[PDB]
Amino acid sequence: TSLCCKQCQETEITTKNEIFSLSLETLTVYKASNLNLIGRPSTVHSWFPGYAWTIAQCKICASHIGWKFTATKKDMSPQKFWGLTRSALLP
Ligand SMILES: O=C1CC[C@H](N2C(=O)c3ccccc3C2=O)C(=O)N1
Ligand SMILES: [Zn+2]
Repeated sequence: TSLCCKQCQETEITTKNEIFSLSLETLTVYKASNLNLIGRPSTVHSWFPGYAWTIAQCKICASHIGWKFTATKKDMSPQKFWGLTRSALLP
């Protein structure tokens, strides 16, 4: 169930336990680890209306794994989640 950065191999980014389905490839998970955020949130072209995105890269190898999505309104659930490019992860 560990999902690790495919590039550096050793760095766990999330687990299968964290996977969920947002009502509307890209894996969406409630929680992730060992990612650094680059820049500030943007709503431009957001794949999840009502959320803004921030680039998220592996803390070890700087590979771009996906994005942190943050809610633009307080009344939403989850207030944030991660959308991760499946091919960037092992398994
Ligand atoms: O929700 C998202 C995440 C970011 C993603 N995105 C990209 O992957 C990209 C590549 C090049 C130029 C502009 C973009 C962009 O907005 C995108 O289109 N929407
Ligand atoms: Zn890595």
